[PDB]
Amino acid sequence: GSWSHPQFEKSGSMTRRWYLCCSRHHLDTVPEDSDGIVVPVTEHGVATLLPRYPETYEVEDIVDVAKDRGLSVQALMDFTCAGCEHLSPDGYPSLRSTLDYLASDLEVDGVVVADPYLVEVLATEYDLTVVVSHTAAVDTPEKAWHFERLGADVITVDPALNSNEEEVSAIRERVSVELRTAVGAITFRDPVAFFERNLFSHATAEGIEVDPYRNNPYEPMRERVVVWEVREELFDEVFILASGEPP
Amino acid sequence: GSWSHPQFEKSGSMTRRWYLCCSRHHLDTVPEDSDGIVVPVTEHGVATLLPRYPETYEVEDIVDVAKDRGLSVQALMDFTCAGCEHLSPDGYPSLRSTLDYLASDLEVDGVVVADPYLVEVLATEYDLTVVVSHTAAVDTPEKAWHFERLGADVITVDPALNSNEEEVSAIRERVSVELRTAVGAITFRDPVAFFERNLFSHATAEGIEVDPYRNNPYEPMRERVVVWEVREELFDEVFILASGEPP
Ligand SMILES: [Zn+2]
Repeated sequence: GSWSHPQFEKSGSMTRRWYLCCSRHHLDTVPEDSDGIVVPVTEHGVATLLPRYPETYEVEDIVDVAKDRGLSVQALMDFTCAGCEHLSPDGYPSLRSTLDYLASDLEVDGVVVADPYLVEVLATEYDLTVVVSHTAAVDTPEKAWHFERLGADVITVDPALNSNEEEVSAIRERVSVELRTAVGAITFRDPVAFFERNLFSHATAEGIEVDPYRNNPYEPMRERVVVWEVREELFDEVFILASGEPP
Repeated sequence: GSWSHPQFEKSGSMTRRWYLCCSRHHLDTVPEDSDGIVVPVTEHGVATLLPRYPETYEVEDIVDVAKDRGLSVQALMDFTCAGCEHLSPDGYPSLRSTLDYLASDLEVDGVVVADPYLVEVLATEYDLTVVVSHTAAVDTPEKAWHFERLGADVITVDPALNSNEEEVSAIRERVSVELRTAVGAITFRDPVAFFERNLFSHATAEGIEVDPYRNNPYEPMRERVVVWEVREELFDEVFILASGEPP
């Protein structure tokens, strides 16, 4: 009620499940009972290594239909490098313009980021869920604590910790944020992932194609260290990247 | 001799010591018995975080005088990100032009790099010492083995290992390269170093100034995790970054 209309009314720890969605068609495969989807906002910079990245008109279609189906929506904007953007006076207005787009145009519920500066700006100036991506390689209590202090609401651990009770427990002892695990994700223990994710961060942001067989120098270098196993009971949230056939 | 001039003539495990040199004046403080200096080649991209970076005309002066004094010389070109350079057809010729400059104009003895692609090109096409920088964050036998396979001659461990006999030993069991330790360097365990080194990699390469008090967003975030302690007996080479007052 209200002060002139008095009213008396009377009357969450299940694992929350998020699915990557890279296309309008991919959305149809998300399980009906899922809590939300994570959608790459390609042109703003994505470090996560994917089979395909949606164009802006696709993102907007995905988000509309997902909300119709009652799914929460997070934007994946987890670039690990933005070049010299932060050094120019234009950098801050450009960043705020991008976050306004996410918050007020797309109207996402949260944002999955890696860059500590974005964590800080999002937490300070917006009212979105701030999720630290696994591409930030948070693998220690110390790293988790600093991301919490900058304003993270949720921290995705590096996938190397996905079955590690001792190390996840050490992080829980230190921070109060929710912890997420990414399934089908590459661990920073991979010898070249750091560099390859920097490359895709720029490719997506700048609209420069990366073709696995033509111009990615990291593609022939190794078998990527993907982590498929997980102990879900250690985590508050599960984020499924690869669910089946690639989009 | 030679086949027509027959000749009979008759008749190294001490720790090798390298010093960072950021200016012509800094060179005068290098100990006389040092094995070599490491000089940032700023305009080609440096991730190591320094008080000052020499301009190209300074680099050439430093290298000349260092050779006069019988010091070996390595170029520090350890950027962790080159943006989209590798994606364009121009990228490979640009890279070879840069390495030709190091090999044939400056005539350095070696190059300290982070990018796995540069390791591979340097080892395949040139006859320089290929040193993996501590900014590549090699902290495991697995990571060391992949950099060796790509062609590293020397691997600088992540500074978190500088006093860790067990972990350095595990790396030695796996690889045959020389191992270097960096003293006065930041460990990748630092919560934001990854991102800050990406930023400086671009700033130096692109000639965009970074002022600690005006436009580095990572500067106010934390006390950097610098490693000062070392167990030199674990390493083949010692690289001193900070020797005294900053250049
Ligand atoms: Zn970059």
